[PDB]
Amino acid sequence: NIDRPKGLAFTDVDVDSIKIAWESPQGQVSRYRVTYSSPEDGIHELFPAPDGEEDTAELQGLRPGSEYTVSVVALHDDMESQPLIGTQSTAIPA
Repeated sequence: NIDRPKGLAFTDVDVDSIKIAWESPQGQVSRYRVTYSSPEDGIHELFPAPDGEEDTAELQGLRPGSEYTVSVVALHDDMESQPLIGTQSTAIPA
């Protein structure tokens, strides 16, 4: 069974490139539904089926430089573990 994650972290965030890393749900997930929404462009669905060694994501190819509302959700055959939110500020072009 899954175990639900807790809090995610961020490595390198940029108006056009952000690296995030969430905590594994101590249950080895088979798929991860990472969605990110924004008050302008809209939202998108990411399907980077992880394996166990890659507990992070690479949002490379954005544009805006504001707070992006991302939601990391672990998966397992067909479950909906607590949706982990990740509100980060896309480092504008300073």
